[PDB]
Amino acid sequence: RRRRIILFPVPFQGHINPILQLANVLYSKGFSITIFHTNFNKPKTSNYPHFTFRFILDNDPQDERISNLPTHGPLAGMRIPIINEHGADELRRELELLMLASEEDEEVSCLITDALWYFAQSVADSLNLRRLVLMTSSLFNFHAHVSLPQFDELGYLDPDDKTRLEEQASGFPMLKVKDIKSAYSNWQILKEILGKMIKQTKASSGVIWNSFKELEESELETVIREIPAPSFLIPLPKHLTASSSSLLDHDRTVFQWLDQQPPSSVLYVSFGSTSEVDEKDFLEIARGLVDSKQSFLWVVRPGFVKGSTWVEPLPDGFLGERGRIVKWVPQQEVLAHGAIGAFWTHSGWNSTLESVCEGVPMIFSDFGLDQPLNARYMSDVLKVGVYLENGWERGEIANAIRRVMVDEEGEYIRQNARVLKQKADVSLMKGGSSYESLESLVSYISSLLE
Ligand SMILES: C=C1C[C@@]23CC[C@H]4[C@@](C)(CCC[C@@]4(C)C(=O)O[C@@H]4O[C@H](CO)[C@@H](O)[C@H](O)[C@H]4O)[C@@H]2CC[C@]1(O[C@@H]1O[C@H](CO)[C@@H](O)[C@H](O)[C@H]1O)C3
Ligand SMILES: O=c1ccn([C@@H]2O[C@H](COP(=O)(O)OP(=O)(O)O)[C@@H](O)[C@H]2O)c(=O)[nH]1
Repeated sequence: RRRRIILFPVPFQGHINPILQLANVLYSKGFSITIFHTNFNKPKTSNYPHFTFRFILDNDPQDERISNLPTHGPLAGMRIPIINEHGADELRRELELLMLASEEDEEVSCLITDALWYFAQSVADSLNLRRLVLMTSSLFNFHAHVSLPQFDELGYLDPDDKTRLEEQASGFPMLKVKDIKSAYSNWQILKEILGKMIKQTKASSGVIWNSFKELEESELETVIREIPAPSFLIPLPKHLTASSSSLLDHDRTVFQWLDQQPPSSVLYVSFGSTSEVDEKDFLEIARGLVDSKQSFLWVVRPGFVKGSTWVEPLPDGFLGERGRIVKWVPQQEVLAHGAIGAFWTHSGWNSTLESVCEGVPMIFSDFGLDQPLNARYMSDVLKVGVYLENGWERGEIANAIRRVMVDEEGEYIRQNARVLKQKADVSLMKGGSSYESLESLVSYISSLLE
């Protein structure tokens, strides 16, 4: 292969997944692939015999700054600003080492990083290496991020202010103030990071968005205005599932059980790869699921319940005939199964986009960051689900599950989800927005060294 691309993901499930999907898409277009990855949260490299992995940044002896960080929960993500602040030298060494060891007939076309590795732009510039960015969150979120200075001066980022929570955001009517407070809160660390992420995204040679035009058409002018480099909208879950990059073992016994269910009769429930709840809320969710009277498959990741290894507070047999709890599944493959009628999601972008691409309507909860914005956009703009925007109460949970899955009143939501899937499929056909994005990305990358 004449042209190599180096990809560098952020080492969490929701960032590794789209990077490795992208890597596969690019591999199928004729590029050779090297993945730079931390030892921390590494995927199974034996699932990717066609990729070269190079492990960087936390090899032994480990950096004192990284070493003692926990491997789960809130503070595991501190690896991100820490690597941004201290990783440049190593990244440069690793890139050079690879460029120096390459064959005569092989060139490195570009580096593709997660947008959150904003430090990588200066490193790539210092080597005369083009950097492209993969955004793993939505165009709508980007629009909100660039609007932060307006939100700041309007008073929305003061958490002591608890007025106007249910009002539309001034100059940004698609959101309510409470959505902005949940997304950004007071967090200075987030403000700093988003600021740098945005600045170095604008300075990059191109931006790949895990999305499609017909999903976020209202947000496209903002991106074209804010980012001078080309943007490419490719909905990665339509090209392939992220099964190979799973960091946990799959419970595939779920498929035998799904095969015993009537069509569209199962609620799939999963709150993603990093979320956690109090014991009280875990129990309220379980009761809502039971009260709904619908069959459900609930992925509860070990560590999801604060206080318990897995699901010890749950009484033995509490889920009845109708419910099953597992640790981890191949989520997109589950969402593609005929038994699934709805998806109760935490509104992480990969999960939301996967559900959209499989035509599965949603119930939304959120745990902050981009999640409330994704929930709001999907529930109010696209209208492909119901947003549980006021906590966990069994009655509310039960009503929402029933509305999406069974009520005649929710038929429009189910239909909206079916049609949105079809638009995703059409976008991949010749002349479609996604097809043209991918063709242009390949031509653009191939032109970078010329
Ligand atoms: C560099 C490129 C990336 C690029 C990717 C598609 C993308 C967009 C047009 C930006 C907006 C979103 C989106 C998704 C878009 O609306 O896509 C359009 O969606 C329509 C359906 O709604 C389709 O009918 C159109 O055909 C489609 O363009 C973007 C910028 C400029 C662009 O040019 C290309 O540069 C290439 C060289 O790298 C060159 O080979 C092509 O001739 C040239 O078109 C194209
Ligand atoms: O049982 C599960 C639960 C989640 N996922 C995958 O984990 C990723 C979660 O990413 P998301 O952006 O939805 O949320 P995060 O985990 O980053 O909060 C998605 O690709 C899911 O398909 C999975 O494979 N199996």
